Amino acid sequence: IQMRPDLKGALLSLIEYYQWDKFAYLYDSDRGLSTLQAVLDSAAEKKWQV
Amino acid sequence: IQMRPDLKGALLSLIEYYQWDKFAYLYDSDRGLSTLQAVLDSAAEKKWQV
Repeated sequence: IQMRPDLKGALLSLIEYYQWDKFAYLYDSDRGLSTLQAVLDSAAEKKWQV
Repeated sequence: IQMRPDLKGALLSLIEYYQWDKFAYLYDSDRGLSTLQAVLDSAAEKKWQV
C-alpha cells in the first residue's frame, strides 16, 4: 500500500509548463532513479538536452 | 568475491578513443545502472550529448 503518490508524472508536466529545453537534473542515489528514468526516457520524445 | 571486472573505466576510455560527442545510450535496467551513472557523471566532465 504505497501511500506516496506517483511523482513522476507531476514533475513531467511542470517542466512542460515552463517550456524548458536545457537544464540540469541533480539526483541522489537514494529515493531511486524512477524519476530519473522518467525524464531520461522522455528526453527523446520531447527533445531535451538534460 | 566478484569475478567480473569493472567495465566502467573501459567503456569510457573507448568512447574517448573514438572521440564521440553525441550518441545514443540504449541501456537495460537488468544488469543495473552503475555504467549508466558512469556515462552520466562523465557526460559533464567532457561535455557530451547523450
